Amino acid sequence: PDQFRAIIESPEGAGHVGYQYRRNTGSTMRMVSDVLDERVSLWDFHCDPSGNVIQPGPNVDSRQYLQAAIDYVSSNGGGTITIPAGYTWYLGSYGVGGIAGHSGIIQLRSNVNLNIEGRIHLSPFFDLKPFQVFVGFDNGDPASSGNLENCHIYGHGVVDFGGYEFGASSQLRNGVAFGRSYNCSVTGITFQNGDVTWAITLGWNGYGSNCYVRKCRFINLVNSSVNANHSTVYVNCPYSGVESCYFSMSSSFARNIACSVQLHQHDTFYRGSTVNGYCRGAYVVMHAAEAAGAGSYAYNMQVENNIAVIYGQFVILGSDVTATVSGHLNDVIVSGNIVSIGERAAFSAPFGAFIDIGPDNSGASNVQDIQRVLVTGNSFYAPANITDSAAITLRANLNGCTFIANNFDCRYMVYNAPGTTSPVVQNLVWDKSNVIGGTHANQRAGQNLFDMQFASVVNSTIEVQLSCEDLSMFSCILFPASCQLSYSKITVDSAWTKSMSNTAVFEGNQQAGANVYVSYPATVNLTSYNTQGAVPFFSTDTNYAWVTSAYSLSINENLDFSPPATYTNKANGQLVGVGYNEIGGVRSVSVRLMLQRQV
Amino acid sequence: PDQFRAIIESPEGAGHVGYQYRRNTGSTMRMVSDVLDERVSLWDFHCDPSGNVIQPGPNVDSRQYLQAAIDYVSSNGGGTITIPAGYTWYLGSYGVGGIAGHSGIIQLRSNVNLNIEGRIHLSPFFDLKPFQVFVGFDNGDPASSGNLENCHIYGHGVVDFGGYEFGASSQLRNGVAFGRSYNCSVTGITFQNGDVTWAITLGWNGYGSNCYVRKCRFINLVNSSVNANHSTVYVNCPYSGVESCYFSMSSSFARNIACSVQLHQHDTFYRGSTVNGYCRGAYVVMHAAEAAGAGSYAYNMQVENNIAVIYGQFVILGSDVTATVSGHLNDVIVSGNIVSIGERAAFSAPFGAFIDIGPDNSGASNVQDIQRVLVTGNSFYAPANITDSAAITLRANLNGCTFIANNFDCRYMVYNAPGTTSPVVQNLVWDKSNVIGGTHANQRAGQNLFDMQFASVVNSTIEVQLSCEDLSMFSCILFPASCQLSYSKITVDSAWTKSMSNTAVFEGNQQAGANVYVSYPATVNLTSYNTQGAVPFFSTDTNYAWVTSAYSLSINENLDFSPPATYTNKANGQLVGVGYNEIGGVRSVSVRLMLQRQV
Amino acid sequence: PDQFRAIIESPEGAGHVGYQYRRNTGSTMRMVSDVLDERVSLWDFHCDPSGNVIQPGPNVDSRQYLQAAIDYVSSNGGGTITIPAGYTWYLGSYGVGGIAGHSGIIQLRSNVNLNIEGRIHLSPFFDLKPFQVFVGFDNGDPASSGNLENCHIYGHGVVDFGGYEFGASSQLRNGVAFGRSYNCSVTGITFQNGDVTWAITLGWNGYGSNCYVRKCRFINLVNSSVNANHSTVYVNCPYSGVESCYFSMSSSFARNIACSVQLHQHDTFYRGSTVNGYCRGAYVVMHAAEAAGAGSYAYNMQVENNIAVIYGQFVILGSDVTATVSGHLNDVIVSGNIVSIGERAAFSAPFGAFIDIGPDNSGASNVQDIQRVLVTGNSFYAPANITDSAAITLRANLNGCTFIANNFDCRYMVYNAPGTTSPVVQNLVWDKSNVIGGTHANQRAGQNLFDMQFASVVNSTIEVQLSCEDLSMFSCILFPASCQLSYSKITVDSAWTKSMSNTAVFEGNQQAGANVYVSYPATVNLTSYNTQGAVPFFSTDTNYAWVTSAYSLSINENLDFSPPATYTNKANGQLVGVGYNEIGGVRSVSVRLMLQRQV
Ligand code: NA
Ligand code: NA
Ligand code: NA
Repeated sequence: PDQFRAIIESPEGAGHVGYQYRRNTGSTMRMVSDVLDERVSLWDFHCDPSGNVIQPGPNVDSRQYLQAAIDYVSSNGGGTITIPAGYTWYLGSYGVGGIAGHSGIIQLRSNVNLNIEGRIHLSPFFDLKPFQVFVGFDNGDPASSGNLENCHIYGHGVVDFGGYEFGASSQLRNGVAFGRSYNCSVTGITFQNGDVTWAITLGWNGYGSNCYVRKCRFINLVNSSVNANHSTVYVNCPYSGVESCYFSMSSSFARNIACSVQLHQHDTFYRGSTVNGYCRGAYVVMHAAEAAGAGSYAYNMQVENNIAVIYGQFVILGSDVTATVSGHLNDVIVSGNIVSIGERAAFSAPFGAFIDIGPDNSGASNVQDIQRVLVTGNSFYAPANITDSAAITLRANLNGCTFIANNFDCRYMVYNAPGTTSPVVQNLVWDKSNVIGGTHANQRAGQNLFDMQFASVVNSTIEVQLSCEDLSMFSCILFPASCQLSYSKITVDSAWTKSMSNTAVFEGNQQAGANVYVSYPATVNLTSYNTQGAVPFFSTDTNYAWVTSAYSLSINENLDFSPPATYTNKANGQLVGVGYNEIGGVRSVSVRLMLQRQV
Repeated sequence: PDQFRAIIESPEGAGHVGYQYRRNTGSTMRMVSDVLDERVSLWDFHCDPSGNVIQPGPNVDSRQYLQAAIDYVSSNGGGTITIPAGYTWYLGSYGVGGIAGHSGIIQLRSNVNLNIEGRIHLSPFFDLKPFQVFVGFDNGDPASSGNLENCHIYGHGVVDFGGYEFGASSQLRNGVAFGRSYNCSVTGITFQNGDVTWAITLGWNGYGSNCYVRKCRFINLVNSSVNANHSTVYVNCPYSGVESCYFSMSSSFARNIACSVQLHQHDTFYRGSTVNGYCRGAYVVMHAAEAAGAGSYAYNMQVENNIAVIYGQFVILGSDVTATVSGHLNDVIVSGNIVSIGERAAFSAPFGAFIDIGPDNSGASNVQDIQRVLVTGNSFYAPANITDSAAITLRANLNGCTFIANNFDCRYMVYNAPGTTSPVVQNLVWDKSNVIGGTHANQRAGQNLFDMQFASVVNSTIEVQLSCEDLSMFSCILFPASCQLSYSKITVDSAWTKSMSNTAVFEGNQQAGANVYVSYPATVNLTSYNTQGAVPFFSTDTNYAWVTSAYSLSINENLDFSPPATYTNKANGQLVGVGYNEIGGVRSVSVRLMLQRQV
Repeated sequence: PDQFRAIIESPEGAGHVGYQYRRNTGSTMRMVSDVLDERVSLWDFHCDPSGNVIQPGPNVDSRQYLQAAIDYVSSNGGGTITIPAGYTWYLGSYGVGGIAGHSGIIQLRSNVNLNIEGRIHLSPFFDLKPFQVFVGFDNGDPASSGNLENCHIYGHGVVDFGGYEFGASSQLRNGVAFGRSYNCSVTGITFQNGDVTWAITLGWNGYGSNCYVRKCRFINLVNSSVNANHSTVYVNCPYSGVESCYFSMSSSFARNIACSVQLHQHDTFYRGSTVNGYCRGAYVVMHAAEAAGAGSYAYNMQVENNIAVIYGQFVILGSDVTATVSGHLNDVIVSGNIVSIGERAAFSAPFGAFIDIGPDNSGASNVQDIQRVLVTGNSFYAPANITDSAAITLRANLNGCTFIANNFDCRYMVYNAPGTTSPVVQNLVWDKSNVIGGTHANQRAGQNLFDMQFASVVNSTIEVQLSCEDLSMFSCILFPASCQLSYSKITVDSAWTKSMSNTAVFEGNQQAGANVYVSYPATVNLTSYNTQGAVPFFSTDTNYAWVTSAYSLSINENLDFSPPATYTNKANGQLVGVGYNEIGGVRSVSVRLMLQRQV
């Protein structure tokens, strides 16, 4: 009797009060403690050394308590700890042990999920300092770390970096560094209000699998000039990806340094997301120095169905090499994305592009092995004032990239700056189904729509089709004499081109090559013999040794004669056709022709 | 001893029974009440004034109890109330205060989520009456309402409107009216069995953000002739959207009035959903009178990867103006959708269309500013009997819309009714990669496949390519004399067209314009001079002053002569070519030619 | 006093300890038991006949306990049973009653969800035996079974089939057989480590609705030679689908027998998933013997945005018939998928294909009714050594299929083995926007890129466009004399084709048909008359009665004359053109021409 009150008021008391589910005679006879033991919260470990519960807050470092929770539940084979709603839980110190090396705060462990319903906020302790809030490595050296398996973070809660700036550019900052991560995920969480390098990294140098980020929000995660670089999510293990996320920045600096996602390993995806205020949408890249876990090929890379306002490049391709590994990038699809360059002055941020073939980090452009890339069904728009805007900026070696059924409304279709890199290009394919918009019409004085500033182009197709007039452009497509061209097909549709002085320009007359197939409009002057009847007409210039046929794009205003409808050429480089003189006399005309070579 | 039994049986008793998580010496020493206080249900507030629990049911209005729950949890900084499974909770009265003005039942509040596992059902009180079940405004005037933040509704439960009809057309009915809503969502819920205006509205006139509807079901939400209009989900704040939802109607009235989604603000999306039995798939629209919260441009509008059986129009574009605001719609992508018009009699429901450029609500067609729209990679099908079916019904001013790589199998490709609106059209682009199906072949007597009933067309491309014969159609494309045409490209591929009397028709000979680029097949009669040898042939008609070249689409059955392969023209409007007379004599032939102008 | 201790220690004790939510004076006065009664776990039913809790494990069959849980909660109108984390719950026996007939273990019931957080593992009892772990039928005969409604399985847990092989090929094995299933779903679960037929089947012969599988993982679910066939998920009710799943196999046998998904009913989808190591991506099929629940048409079938490495066919189409039902398949879209055939020897697994039109299960190829299929915006790749690789293997009757804007890099574009089936083909459309890759260049000796081994082709379009040279191929497109051709358009673009001996081959001269529209390059020898001036040239061969026009694809090396630019024909089958002799004399030349017929 007397001792019973004692048990009950004691910590063992719920262990002495019996329960049976809904008075069901078949249900287990248990104690209240057992049913309470089926869930677990931060409250169960957020206490002083006497077991008295401590209230979280500005002046309480909840780090050790959350760590004890994770360590204990890890002890029992796993489960899910709730971080309670209606409370803000401040972290005010570094973790210890193997996460020491990673500037860790909290160590994640296998099979221990966190359901974050409340808010987690970083304390001023962390101002001007590196940090990585959650860390799945168990060792300061990642090569010697064990794995993190079956760890899920989710809920409706928030993680907040307290608005503190970086202290030096050299510092790193992360939200969730899963480590060598297998079956791990972040779902539903808001990450906000910081200056960090990443919010989440999945995998480490290819080690890991089936990691995902889904329905999270990323807001204002760069805020100072000191921050050297940002990629919100870093997918660095295969069979992993990001979907249905929302990414937003408002800092000027973000527009210069910040990317939403990097995909660095095979079978990874970025889908169904919305981006605003970033410099870059996605890096898709095989880095040789991150190839230890999952081979040296990144393949099956998908970027689909995203919405974006960016200030530089939507999708950046790349590959590179190290002393002993060579990186390859192949089998990539980019489709269904709708993307625009936001309002900004020309040249005020990295050069705007839907696709960029970037050089490596040291800036080498002759190490890349990028091929079998499919860009299809996307739309891109840049405002008319943005000189530095392009469907593709092709700044490094390219072994293939195929464009079909896109809509591009910007300054250049193909661009590379002259006298910079001289890319070697193979298997660039620009199908005629790509629609070229008109927003930059009349803006293109001194400029070439496809400006082919390359070392050489082979096995490529450029099928230019305009949709409106732009008589300001210097040419539709220009190849400088420095660029070799062979086994390629280059064509300009005559629509909207009749008043153009130059349609296709080959500055080293490269269209003469044995295996070059071209067609484009030009104005030609002809003069006939004086014979009544069937009568030949010849070009006055001799620039046409390469032409296999030509046909009229002009009406004939004359009654007493007609020039030929079609032409071929002669050894001396003249065009020749058979027209008709109703009445005799030497004729002289200027006609618009479609010139054709092997097509 | 004596008093102890008293405490324990009392409401404070669980506050006196100690608990420690799994007898762990490091875990907090708590009371049972504390752990029970970590969750909260309707059961905790569904009681009489004495604290005795009340059973929900047909004759119990659970409204006040749920409201007390929400108000209390709101009190503590938020959390999640469970609406328990295995029970139906009837609502039988209006809410009070600021939701009064919105016909509100339950008021939502910030950070208070509802996990709906059971069923919520409307009582007969609400028959023939307006209602809005859940309401995030705090004020009857929305302009003076505060915000709703971080409010999520989810679970496997059901909301049921009890099958009651509208009382008058003027009435409104909604399920979740989030109000000025920021980070709010509805996930997993079934909405069923009613006659309402919307099931869910996100945002209010552009105020709000990051609102979503995901994996919900909408079933039989229109059922009477009195219901004036329905849109199941109304996205009226940016960075918001609908995905992976299911929408179904079985009412005849739904096929005339009901739309699945309206997107009314920037950066919004509708994806991965299935629709059946509706009139309309989606409205995508900038309404000037809903532009107070997020500017006057709707841009970054995405409709992707949906499945639909509808009776009218899949995607409706629009923009309009008010005295002081002008609405603009730009940067829209519609792709990957597979859509069909369900079995119905011709003209039995609003005119079937994949895309409709609709006039404003007053029916004005000269106020719209719609451009940079990309329609790609969709398929559309209407059954052969449905005269009123079209890839695009272009009923109002259009400043651009680009079609690429679609498959359209219906009655018209481009349509507008004659002598209705006279749209001004710019930058309409119909790429040759659009495939035209054959289901309506032989159904097109007296009809034009592309029936261009416009005030004028500029900077547009129509590249017609058939895939099968339809000799019933009057023409492939017809421009009435009333329609101006300039700086456009119009072409008809000869495949399947050889037996066509008319391919392209220009009723005011608009193909003669300086900047009009065309090509299409026609039959022409020619007669030659009698000269042996090289000999000219001339058209007997003089309708060809506009032709720059023509070429044969016919074989030559003759041995003693051949007509020219290619033709040009003369000032008098004749065609002329140089053929060959092996033996002399005047020749006369009818040939099928490809006529070409500046192409 | 004395009796009170008794109550409290007893199973009714929590029913005597009072609780009030957060000491709120307005909250219900309840007992602890009531709040505990709001959740329910396996622990509440995993006891001996005395109510003592039993620990799960290798030597404990948890089947009867889980079944009692489900039966009881079913009793109360539904709810969610947690299968606890940190524990493995072994199943060691068959269920009884109506699931007896289906080799059932656990019977599912309506409104009873399972939240699987721990692991469920099959005991050795099941080695070499059939089994179906979860079963929604209530009757051994499915035609007499009731329905399963509102049943959801989800969590972060695992289902594991213990690695046991099939005992005989005739046996069936499943994970979740939902039965006649309406609003049922599987979310988040890993299925692993077995030898089964399916992991999940939704619906039964068209009965059921709104069933989905989302974010699940399927790993190593085939492991022996005895397993006759595998499809991981079997969607057999409408308005149902699979998304964002991960499928992986490592068994050799899987590459020969295993498919990731079959869609067998209308309005079903397969999206956003990743596949590795399987033979097949998806079957999309109307089976007449599975048409009792939802009609005989499968329509609105979507396969979108998936990533795959497979060894046979990505998407298999089919339809078939029974004595009294005829199956139809129409309105299908396949887009945005990126797919490759994994490294393997040629012919080492079923013939690699992006699309396969397969014959029925008995192998009949004349029963199918497949039409309105849209394949767009996909990429496909097979390694260069894989002879047996194709964009489409067209092995049975086809009533339509449309390809647009794809990238195909494999051995064949269109293929069927000769002297096997002789498919009747209608409305096959291969748009010019399809890009043909170069990986198999130089591998195609004795082979035809489009090898049209059909009974007949009508209303079809093949627009061949190469992107690089392959002079190893016998032809770009070949029609054997056995194949009829009519009302079709067949064309070969001259780019990369100038050195080809054969471009298009018609072995029964089928290009002569009245309604056949073609164009392709050929080399032709001509000789002229000796006349000075305008002078005709004629082909030495008489194979050209069908040509309507031709034009030069060669330059003219000569000065004293030029051959005609364009040609027509004569009754005797010669080509004839008018060229020019500056100086007289008989000329003789070999030119590359574009031959054209009615285009
Ligand atoms: Na060079
Ligand atoms: Na007009
Ligand atoms: Na035949």
